[PDB]
Amino acid sequence: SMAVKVAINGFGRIGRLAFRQMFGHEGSEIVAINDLTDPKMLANLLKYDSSQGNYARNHSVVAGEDSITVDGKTIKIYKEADAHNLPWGELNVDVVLECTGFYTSKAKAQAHIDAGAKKVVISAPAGKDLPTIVYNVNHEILTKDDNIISAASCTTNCLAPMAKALNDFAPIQSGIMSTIHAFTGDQMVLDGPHRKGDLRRARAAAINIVPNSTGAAKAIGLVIPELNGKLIGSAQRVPVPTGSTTLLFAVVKSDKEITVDSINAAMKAASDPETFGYNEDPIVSSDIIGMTYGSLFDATQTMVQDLGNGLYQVEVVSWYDNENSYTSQMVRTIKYFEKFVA
Amino acid sequence: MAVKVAINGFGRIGRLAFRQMFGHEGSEIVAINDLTDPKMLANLLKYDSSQGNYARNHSVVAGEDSITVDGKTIKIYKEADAHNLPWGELNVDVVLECTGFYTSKAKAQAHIDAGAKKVVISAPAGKDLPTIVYNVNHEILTKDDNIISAASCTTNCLAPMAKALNDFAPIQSGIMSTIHAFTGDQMVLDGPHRKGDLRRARAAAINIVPNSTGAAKAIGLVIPELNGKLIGSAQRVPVPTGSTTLLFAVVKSDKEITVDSINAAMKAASDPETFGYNEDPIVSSDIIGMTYGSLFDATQTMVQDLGNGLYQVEVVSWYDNENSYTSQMVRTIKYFEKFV
Amino acid sequence: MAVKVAINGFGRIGRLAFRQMFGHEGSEIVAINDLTDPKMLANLLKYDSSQGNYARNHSVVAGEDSITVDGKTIKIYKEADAHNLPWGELNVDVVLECTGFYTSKAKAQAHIDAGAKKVVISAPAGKDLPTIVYNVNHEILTKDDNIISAASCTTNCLAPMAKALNDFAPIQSGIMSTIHAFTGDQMVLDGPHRKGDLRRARAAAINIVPNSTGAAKAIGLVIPELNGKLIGSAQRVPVPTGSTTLLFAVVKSDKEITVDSINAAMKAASDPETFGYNEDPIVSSDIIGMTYGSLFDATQTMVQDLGNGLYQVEVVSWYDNENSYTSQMVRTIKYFEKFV
Amino acid sequence: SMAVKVAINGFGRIGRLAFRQMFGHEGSEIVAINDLTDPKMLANLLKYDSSQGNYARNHSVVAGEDSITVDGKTIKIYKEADAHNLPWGELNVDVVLECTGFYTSKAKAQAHIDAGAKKVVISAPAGKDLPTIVYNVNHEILTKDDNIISAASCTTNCLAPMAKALNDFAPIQSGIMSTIHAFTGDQMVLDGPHRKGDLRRARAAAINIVPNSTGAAKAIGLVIPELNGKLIGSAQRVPVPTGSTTLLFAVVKSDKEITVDSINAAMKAASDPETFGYNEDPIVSSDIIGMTYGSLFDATQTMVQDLGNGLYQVEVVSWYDNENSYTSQMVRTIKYFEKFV
Ligand SMILES: NC(=O)c1ccc[n+]([C@@H]2O[C@H](COP(=O)([O-])OP(=O)(O)OC[C@H]3O[C@@H](n4cnc5c(N)ncnc54)[C@H](O)[C@@H]3O)[C@@H](O)[C@H]2O)c1
Ligand SMILES: NC(=O)c1ccc[n+]([C@@H]2O[C@H](COP(=O)([O-])OP(=O)(O)OC[C@H]3O[C@@H](n4cnc5c(N)ncnc54)[C@H](O)[C@@H]3O)[C@@H](O)[C@H]2O)c1
Ligand SMILES: NC(=O)c1ccc[n+]([C@@H]2O[C@H](COP(=O)([O-])OP(=O)(O)OC[C@H]3O[C@@H](n4cnc5c(N)ncnc54)[C@H](O)[C@@H]3O)[C@@H](O)[C@H]2O)c1
Ligand SMILES: NC(=O)c1ccc[n+]([C@@H]2O[C@H](COP(=O)([O-])OP(=O)(O)OC[C@H]3O[C@@H](n4cnc5c(N)ncnc54)[C@H](O)[C@@H]3O)[C@@H](O)[C@H]2O)c1
Repeated sequence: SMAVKVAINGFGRIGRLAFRQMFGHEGSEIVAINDLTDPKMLANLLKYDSSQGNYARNHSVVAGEDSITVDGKTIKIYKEADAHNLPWGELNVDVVLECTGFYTSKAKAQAHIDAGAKKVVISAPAGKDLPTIVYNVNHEILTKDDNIISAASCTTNCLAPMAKALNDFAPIQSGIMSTIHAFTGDQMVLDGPHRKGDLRRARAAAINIVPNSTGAAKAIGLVIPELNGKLIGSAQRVPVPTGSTTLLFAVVKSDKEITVDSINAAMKAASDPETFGYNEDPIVSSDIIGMTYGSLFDATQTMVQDLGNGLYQVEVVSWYDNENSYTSQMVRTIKYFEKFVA
Repeated sequence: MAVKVAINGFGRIGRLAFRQMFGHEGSEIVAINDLTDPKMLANLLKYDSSQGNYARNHSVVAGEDSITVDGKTIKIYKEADAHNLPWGELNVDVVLECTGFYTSKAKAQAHIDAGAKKVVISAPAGKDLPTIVYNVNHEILTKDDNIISAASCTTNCLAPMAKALNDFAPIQSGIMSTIHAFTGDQMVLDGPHRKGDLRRARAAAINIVPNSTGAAKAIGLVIPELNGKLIGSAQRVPVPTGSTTLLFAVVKSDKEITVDSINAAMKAASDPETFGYNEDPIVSSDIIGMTYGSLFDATQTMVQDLGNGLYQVEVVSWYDNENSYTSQMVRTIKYFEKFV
Repeated sequence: MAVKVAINGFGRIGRLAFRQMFGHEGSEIVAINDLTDPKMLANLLKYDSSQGNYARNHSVVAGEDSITVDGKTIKIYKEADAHNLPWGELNVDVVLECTGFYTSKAKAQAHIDAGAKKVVISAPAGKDLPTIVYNVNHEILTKDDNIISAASCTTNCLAPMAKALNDFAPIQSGIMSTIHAFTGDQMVLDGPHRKGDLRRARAAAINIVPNSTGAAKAIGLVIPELNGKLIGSAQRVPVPTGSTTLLFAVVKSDKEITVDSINAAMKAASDPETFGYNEDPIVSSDIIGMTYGSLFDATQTMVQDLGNGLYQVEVVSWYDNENSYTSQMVRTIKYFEKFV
Repeated sequence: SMAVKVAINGFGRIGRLAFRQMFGHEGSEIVAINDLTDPKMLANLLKYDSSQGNYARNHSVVAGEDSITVDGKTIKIYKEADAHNLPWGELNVDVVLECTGFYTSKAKAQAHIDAGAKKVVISAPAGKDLPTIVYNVNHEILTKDDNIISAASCTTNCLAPMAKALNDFAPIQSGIMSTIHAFTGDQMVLDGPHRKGDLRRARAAAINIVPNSTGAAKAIGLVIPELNGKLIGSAQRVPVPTGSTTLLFAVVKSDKEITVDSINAAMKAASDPETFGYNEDPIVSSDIIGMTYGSLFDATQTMVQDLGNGLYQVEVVSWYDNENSYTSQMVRTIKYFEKFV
């Protein structure tokens, strides 16, 4: 039957990467894109990418007056800062991919529904009161009554699969997460006033290690309810343009033999071909650039310390392309979500 | 009595200017205006990723409506439109305009309307106002100049060098290429650029980025004898600060034009404040924080004989686009104060 | 029967060449020699920081004395001296010399002594052997030439562009500046450089570093009509790969020399494999992994009339110093194989 | 009396930074420098530094044929890869600062003593059989009978003060350390064969997050005997040229009130003006470049989780300039060690 109609709000890093994957989807049709700039700018950003490859080498991208044309397919372009002004209704838009970073609450995203959209997927955490989905961990909780959902954050899609497998193997008592994270667009190019008042994100991104807060651990309860309230964590932003790593320091309680090898073997048993991969090579961050795993466990860094009485302090580490890993996960979730539309 | 000075735009240039003006006995920094709160401004002043840790030698404390630096209290305003600033009631003499949003005489007039007596713009600002490179043309300044430009970083590097070369062997024409540190007008990662520049939209720290520059084309404002003789462009590269200017000039002379005679002339033209002379194998991080507006690099001079008195010449000089420019702008401001 | 090929030096160029030769039906990679063990060599082939994850599409496994790629077994040697290699008995036809330590006909002769029939050096290597830029002068090759040079990355960028300019409007003289990615001959942090270069001793990733280059001086080897007309130098900047060449030439012509007529000439000389033509606003990361030896950037062309048929002209082209060079060298090797 | 005669073996990052500090110490005299290069190369590296500032702006440095002259004072230069060939004895060298990275054992460093030097301070870990010193943590165990000592590693000088204060406040059961570390000279500029066979240090330093092993946590027992065997850890090398941070994830046992505030207040009580500083501003790595603290506790990053029954999992974080923080600690140790000559 008819392909599901998809609009993208915000043609940024995530939006353009989701475009690369949705545009090839036979079961979908990208009808419109909205941003804050003209078609030639959007076409050039789509064509050339500093970290994720030269898209123009395999595709023809051409800008029109009010549209872009990719491989013959014409997509209309809008420039509306307020979603209420978007014509989602006349375009019969089924799903809005909300990737602006400016509609991150169920109340804000509701504007898309008011404009005539049927469903909205927010490409970020967007509160404690909406469905937060990590594909292949809890995407099956989605129902027809969910109109606005969150695809969580890049760190949550990396932490969740790993935390779940560990917890299933040896119950987690508590854990502290540290993510060593590529710099992103919400940091400054050089020291300058940050619009949100964050004094550390105001510092030059490419020449600093920058401590930053993250809510990925504290909000793990939305994705893995048995871990609700057990994890806290934070981030260090460092000078790589993409590619990140999550380190979890957990206290686990178990009667089993808890060793580096038994830990690694459980992680390997929990791996799957789409979301959670298993690695034993000495890779570094540039090797995971562009991968489609949401999370890649690194068996080479597993550490274990026996505290006695069935208690252990354990370190498990996994890699993620904060751009493309998240995007591939968000896209899988979108493809599943579409069943509730058509 | 000390001259009352306000800073509009507490950015890279405004904060570096502050470091130097704050110590000037002949001036008093009365106010700062930007688009953020006092705590943000105090933190940016205390810690700098490329120009050093200012909090190590100074006390900076944020208040509700001010900052206090070394005991001295400075008022802080948050007005995007200069007409709303109380320059008149603060009896401000000179406004340092460092926002990048008032770069024309008509736009800068707002500061004077608000009650200031003089404005110095920290950028090129049209062809119709005094454009000043200290120790090249600052003496054209008169009492009737209310709004002036301190030109650009690249112009403050090129002018001393081009002038000295031209005085030695007249330039027929020249092409400038500047290898330039990335700046705040480029994006941290690939994204939509607000002014529609497709190259500036690219990630700053992992790309060589060609970009346009008007420094060579507008050199006539500073060195009238070179008017219309130079063109040029830029390459932005991944260093946070520190830049180099390469001039490829065809010169005509009956003299002996060699790498040595060229270098000896550059040295003869050097002076202790603006235009320095280097013969060491330095690299860009070595000039970070220097106070020369321009540092000629004798190690890179090249000369080719075209015959019949014509030569093609490459001369190179270094500049800290942040602090070299600032030191020049501050010299100009101190001179400008005589008219207040 | 397929041509038997050995690689000496499994570095940036050696591994990138492997990537292109391994799929060639007319070739068979028989051996690899370096200064490390098979596991080290296998990991480097698998994962590359700037040229992509090779392990995503290929199977690479290290053995005790070999590596196996996609089922094919390749012997590995660890011999610092080329005389100790068993080239003769493995019946190696062509040796790809990519170590950087055999950069002369006399040194490269060792490979022939060890029993190989032909040697291609991945660098400039003297005046006493053929220096080849594919699609510029590769056709001078004969069967009686046993050792050839594939020139330098910069030469492979400069030559096609200089040739096209010169054919259009003869060059009187020129000065070249290349803005170049840092490479393995620079230090990771400031430290003693073994070859005594005071600038290559400085940290590669946080500096603009002037350095000398012989590409312009030796253009005569590839384009004899330009012999002695060009000089040049380089600026190493903090990108791991991707470079650009700027040529500032004085040209003499009776024709209409404009940015447009220059660009149109370049487009006319472009071709599908070696010399490409660009009019998009690209930056250096866009040309990573490209297979052109040279990509002319029409957006940066500049021209100044000096009067009397003289013009000063700026033409610019891009090149991936690693893979652009490699693609040219692989084209040269494949042509060279006809003589085997 | 006579100034202590000091020789520097290895004019690298640490040797040159140490020179800057020692050269001004009146109680010392830098008599010789040995490396693998000529005076011209050494003089330029001392004048200009990509991360630690332009030294020539404040000093005159001039190269001769076999010497350098800094502010008028002439210093002899040697090029001897084997320490046995150095004329330490005839120059009456008291202390050798061993900063090459090639004499990191009591047995290798003994070569300097054989050459006629009286004492050696190695700028790295160098075994379990010699004194390993973190200033203001255990430097007072030094005796006149100690001829060869280790100044430990940069990470150890950051970890030791923090772990000690934590342990003194609430005893550590076990801990895992992660250090986010500036790239260093033992990584490659671009992907290439690493001489020591480390497949990760073989990768380009400035464009990768690179996992690496470290023995700092594992060997903390040499400096803090009560923590022996309780800590393990590793590192992530990232693309900043200098400036590092250490994260310690410790399980502690206590009957006291263990909170982020009680932890931070304990850390502050343990701070001192020279070695262990206390921070509450939102700094990032470039702010600590060139600082002289060996360790700078970051109170803004403290985390605590209650496990019940007196157990807590805690995160404490400290900053350090892996180059100049370590050098400053090593120089304080050298100045103290001089009492025994
Ligand atoms: N980049 C990452 O690593 C990453 C990973 C996971 C989730 N996210 C989340 O995805 C969202 C976007 O991330 P990003 O890195 O792509 O940022 P981005 O800056 O690259 O993209 C934002 C885009 O949205 C447009 N935009 C902004 N406000 C708008 C409005 N009111 N109306 C229409 N368009 C608007 C901007 O022009 C820009 O093109 C954020 O919520 C971010 O937190 C980012
Ligand atoms: N950074 C350099 O290398 C350099 C060198 C020479 C000249 N300049 C010029 O100096 C000016 C400032 O440059 P910068 O590098 O410091 O940029 P910047 O982004 O670091 O600083 C600009 C500051 O002005 C403030 N601002 C912006 N709009 C404003 C408004 N309407 N009202 C009040 N404040 C406002 C911003 O908050 C910011 O703090 C620009 O015109 C620039 O071209 C810069
Ligand atoms: N990297 C570039 O941008 C580039 C471009 C064009 C041409 N080249 C030239 O290609 C050559 C190799 O360059 P590279 O970038 O690959 O350097 P590289 O350091 O990455 O690789 C050189 C390889 O040769 C090996 N080697 C060194 N000495 C040896 C010996 N005695 N015997 C056997 N093997 C030895 C090394 O182990 C290393 O693997 C150089 O001459 C260089 O100038 C380099
Ligand atoms: N750089 C740091 O962050 C750091 C921090 C703490 C401890 N260290 C330790 O200090 C030591 C030196 O470190 P670095 O950063 O200065 O490295 P470096 O490469 O910058 O310095 C090494 C110097 O020693 C010289 N050298 C090498 N072998 C020699 C020999 N046989 N004889 C004489 N001179 C020789 C080299 O020419 C070079 O100048 C190492 O043990 C290192 O682990 C380094």
